[PDB]
Amino acid sequence: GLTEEQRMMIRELMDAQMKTFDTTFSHFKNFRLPGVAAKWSQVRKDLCSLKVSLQLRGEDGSVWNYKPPADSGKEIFSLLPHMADMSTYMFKGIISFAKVISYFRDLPIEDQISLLKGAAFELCQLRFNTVFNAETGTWECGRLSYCLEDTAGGFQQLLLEPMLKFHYMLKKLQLHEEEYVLMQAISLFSPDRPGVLQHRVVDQLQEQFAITLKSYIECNRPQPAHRFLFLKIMAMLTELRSINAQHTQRLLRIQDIHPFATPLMQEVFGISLTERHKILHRLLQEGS
Amino acid sequence: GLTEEQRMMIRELMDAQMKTFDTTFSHFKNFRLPGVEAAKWSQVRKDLCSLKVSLQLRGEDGSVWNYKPPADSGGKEIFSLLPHMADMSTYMFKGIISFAKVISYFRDLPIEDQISLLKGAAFELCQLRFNTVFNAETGTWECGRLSYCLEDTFQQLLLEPMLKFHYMLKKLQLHEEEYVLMQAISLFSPDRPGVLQHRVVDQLQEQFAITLKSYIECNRPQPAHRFLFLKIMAMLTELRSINAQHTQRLLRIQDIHPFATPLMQEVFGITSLTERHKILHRLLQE
Ligand SMILES: CCC[C@H](CC)Oc1ccc(C(=O)OC)cc1NC(=O)c1nnn(-c2cc(OC)ccc2OC)c1C
Ligand SMILES: CCC[C@H](CC)Oc1ccc(C(=O)OC)cc1NC(=O)c1nnn(-c2cc(OC)ccc2OC)c1C
Repeated sequence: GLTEEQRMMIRELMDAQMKTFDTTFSHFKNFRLPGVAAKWSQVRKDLCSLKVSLQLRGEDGSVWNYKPPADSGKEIFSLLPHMADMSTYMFKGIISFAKVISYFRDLPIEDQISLLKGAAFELCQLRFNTVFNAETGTWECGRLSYCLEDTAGGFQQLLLEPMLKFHYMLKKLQLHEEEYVLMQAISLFSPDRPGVLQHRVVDQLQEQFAITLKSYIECNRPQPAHRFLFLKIMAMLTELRSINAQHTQRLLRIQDIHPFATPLMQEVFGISLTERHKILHRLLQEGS
Repeated sequence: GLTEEQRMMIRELMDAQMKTFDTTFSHFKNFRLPGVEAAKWSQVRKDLCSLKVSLQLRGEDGSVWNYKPPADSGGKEIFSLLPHMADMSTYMFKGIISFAKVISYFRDLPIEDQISLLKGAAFELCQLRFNTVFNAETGTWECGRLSYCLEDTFQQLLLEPMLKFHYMLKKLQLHEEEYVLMQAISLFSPDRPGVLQHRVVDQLQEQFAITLKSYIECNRPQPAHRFLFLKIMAMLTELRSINAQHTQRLLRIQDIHPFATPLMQEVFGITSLTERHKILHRLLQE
């Protein structure tokens, strides 16, 4: 059903995903852990929305479990250094993912920086959804797991958070690996990211990935449960871009109050294009 | 009531306990934590499995770290909590050494008898202090910010003599004065290995036991507590048996997997009485 170029396009994306996604997080080490005016009132309401407990299962069978403090002053920033290290590690895998794709490495190094800069959060969330357990509200990251804390309204209150609603909605679609990796490609090759110069070239690339996704779905999903699935996916990607803008502003408000971002994260935000992104520029020039 | 010599005897023991028992464990810091020949090994596995506890660490901000031990998979995994317990035992024993140094009857003994008594009573006095922070309802030793909770495997727990001791002793609901008198009777044991002033230590132990017996007769409703003193003495006899069983237990583990601190090494037979106990000798002369 798929064309030969579309089959090869899916094969390269799937191969890149396998080579660059550490699903067991076995190489995630040396991370930080919680030790053994209205800007504050605005910041406090953001962190509590996505409260998680941290669990670490050792290779021997032991389990360390961290329950966060129940308050809202600097105790709300206890897990941010760890989540920053976790986010940075996921982003380095995202950078490697883009470097393996032939359509990406042929772009100018400044556009490669701009595309990764604008899609860092989005591709991280797409990979996070593949390890999200919707029944337990837990992201299962190999030895580490992040379990959402219960609340009064239960499922109702937590779903008001658009980031959590995105993960539950996307998980309900029961996407295949091929559909996830095509979403990552469509988000990565966004022609309207700030700083992009080859707008038309990136725009032509994005359209071919979307056409391939539509063709893949029509060849492998006949059930009425998957009606309009391609348009649902494209709608989810538009929603994810909106969530990216809102959560980037949350982080900068928190970085204002309590600095926590890693040097690579600081490059992604605001905290010569190659001069302001020395780490990303180096990682893009290195091999894999 | 008590005689004047017996009332002052209890006052000195309570004074020593107050000054040397960190009941909140506020000064227990910088301890190690679990990170993130087959015949001798076969016995060691059966040794550690009986007393498995989860470690809970409460932070000043309200957060809680909890450690669940791994199940026996046949390796060095069953040694995960030994560095931490070695640090806890070392900290408790330094408080036990300071407790004995406050007692006038103990300072008047030769330094070699002081070493032998503390060496033989180290485990016993530590368990006696541990029982005062043991919550029998939850099976947890509450050590300030630290908690050690017995892992569910109750009738089966009572097969282990160490756990049966803490449940039975806690059920007696002893006073602070009765606990510290138990510590004195255990500390002044004349039949410890290496003791030379047998007659002097025996007479001291008898005076403490008579003081405890007289304290119970005067401060508790008779005849309801008619046999409480004999129950306490029976608990002390069982504790001496548990001490010998777990000393041999530690030696077997230390042989295949060294974990004991330098002060612990002096407590057991790990390598003149003062020459083989230079740390203990130093802590006693300071
Ligand atoms: C494995 C966890 C999955 C779950 C999915 C929602 O995630 C969390 C759960 C809980 C918390 C939390 O309890 O907070 C203390 C925070 C996050 N999530 C980020 O911490 C985070 N996710 N993405 N990014 C990010 C990364 C960037 O490039 C490196 C750029 C911008 C970013 O965000 C604006 C961050 C900091
Ligand atoms: C802190 C909670 C109290 C609880 C009471 C049973 O304690 C444990 C809980 C759990 C374990 C455990 O899960 O095992 C890895 C082990 C012990 N208990 C000792 O670790 C231990 N208690 N006393 N001593 C010791 C000390 C000596 O000098 C003071 C001399 C000899 C000793 O033993 C032969 C040790 C090593």
